[PDB]
Amino acid sequence: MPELAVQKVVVHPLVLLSVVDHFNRIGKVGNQKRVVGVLLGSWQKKVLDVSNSFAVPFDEDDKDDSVWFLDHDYLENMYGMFKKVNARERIVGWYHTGPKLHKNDIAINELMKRYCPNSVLVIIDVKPKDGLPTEAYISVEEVHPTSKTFEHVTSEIGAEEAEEVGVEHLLRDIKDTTV
Amino acid sequence: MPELAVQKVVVHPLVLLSVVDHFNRIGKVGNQKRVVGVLLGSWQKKVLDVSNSFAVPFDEDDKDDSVWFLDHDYLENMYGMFKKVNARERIVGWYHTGPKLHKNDIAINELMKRYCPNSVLVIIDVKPKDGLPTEAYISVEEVHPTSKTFEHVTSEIGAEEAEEVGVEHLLRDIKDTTV
Repeated sequence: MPELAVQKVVVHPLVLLSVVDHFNRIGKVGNQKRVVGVLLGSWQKKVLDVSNSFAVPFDEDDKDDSVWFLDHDYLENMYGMFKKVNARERIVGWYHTGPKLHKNDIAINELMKRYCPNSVLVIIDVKPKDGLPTEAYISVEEVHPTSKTFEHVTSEIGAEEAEEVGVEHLLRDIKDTTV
Repeated sequence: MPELAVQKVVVHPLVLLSVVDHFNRIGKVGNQKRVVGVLLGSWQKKVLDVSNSFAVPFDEDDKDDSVWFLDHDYLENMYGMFKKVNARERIVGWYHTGPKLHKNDIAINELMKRYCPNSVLVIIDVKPKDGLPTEAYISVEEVHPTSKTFEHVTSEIGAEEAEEVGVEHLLRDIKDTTV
């Protein structure tokens, strides 16, 4: 029985910023709920490089979250859109804003595995005063009625140097207000 | 004859980061050319708040840039996609990575004005060691065979405080490598 296909997840700053920003922006218009999205990137050495992301319409019943939907058409359409403009990136997994694993995450991940068999879920912490921004997981089968569970994958916010200096330069740029 | 509809453009950090990141990422796979995209946001007080953006497929002939195309279907489709997930944002204009105005920018802007009559163009400086990240423009008519020209609009990287602390927190998070 083979080890994980992914042993580390590097989430690029833009992804974190995107996800946190999107989450806070929907929060201002009354978002009551976690955000779910797709992660795009590339794999090198059992290391997953998460370079991009996009939120997807997602609903889940707040009484029984076995009732949940993601439009895979939306995700495929968005991904196709992205492919037209972006440097080669692949669906490498998905994200949600957590804060923790939800019961239906295994099922969501099973839908995501349609697009990436070694789908990694990253919970992205969007709480301002939290953490360790990312927590990565890969679904793992536990044989007994065989069961699926998330196994933690080492994950970090990571950036190539030129990319971090771009972020550093970003922060030096900023003026307040705002609305 | 009335003054500009927009007198200041606040570009949010995520937009700059997105645009610079996208540009550098396509650069690594041999992008030879400026990136063009759409800006989304909202207007308050002749102040345009640019909160989001997306690149669009764009081609322009390098001999005669009167030959250029943007798929407005792509832009409408992407915008509709975004509307499904995002807090209310509108097409408020467009961007390109410059470094300077191109001859066909007035024409591009005319296409963008289909979506936003008071379209603002923002040239986003993606050069690492440059600047003043943004330069905003609004097309203005000069009556004589009446002519269109870009007028500079005050523009800044701007963030609400909570949003800047999120960026500050981003930079404190980052690890090197990278690839």
